[PDB]
Amino acid sequence: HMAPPTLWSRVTKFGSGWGFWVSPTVFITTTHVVPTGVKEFFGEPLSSIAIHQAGEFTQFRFSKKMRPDLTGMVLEEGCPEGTVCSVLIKRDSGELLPLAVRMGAIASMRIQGRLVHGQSGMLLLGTIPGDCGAPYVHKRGNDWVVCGVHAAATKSGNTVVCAVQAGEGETALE
Ligand SMILES: *[C@@H](O)[C@H](C[C@@H]1CCNC1=O)NC(=O)[C@H](CC1CCCCC1)NC(=O)OCc1ccccc1
Repeated sequence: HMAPPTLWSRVTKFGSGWGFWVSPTVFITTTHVVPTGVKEFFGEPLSSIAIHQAGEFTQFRFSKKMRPDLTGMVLEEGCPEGTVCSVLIKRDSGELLPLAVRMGAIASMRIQGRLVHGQSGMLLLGTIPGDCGAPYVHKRGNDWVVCGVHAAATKSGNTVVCAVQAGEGETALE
């Protein structure tokens, strides 16, 4: 499955990485790429934004329609073990680099000193500094679903981790 142009258009440069428009008002990204010391995002004052940060997963809900061209799409907390996702990496040059990843366990994992709630996966030509916040997506029927934002990798690059929304349940390690 190949992500269409509109789906790529949701991937937006942000801070030291990227984020993703889930709907006209909802933007998700990885916490550590979010700028600090600012009074606004995309021109909107912070007090006009509902900012939800759960570990390395950050969601913004803006008061005004920022991307009224977009339909809403489904955001889920990770995906079932074994699902092949696409990480929609945009590079600073403009290059698109969709990476196929077979997803693994949802867990709270220690990464660079902190506990991160996320899902690991095996890359199936990898991720680099600057790529964080890129969405992990997969196709369900005719529609695409987003389930995480890029957060980390191993030094070899073969394992990647996306941050996912907070939530415990019987398919995640706890
Ligand atoms: C996005 O900011 C990067 C993406 C990484 C860089 C290397 N390959 C990738 O996919 N993410 C990070 O650098 C991680 C940042 C941490 C994540 C947990 C919360 C605090 C910030 N760090 C990480 O991936 O470290 C592992 C590592 C990989 C390669 C070389 C050194 C360290």
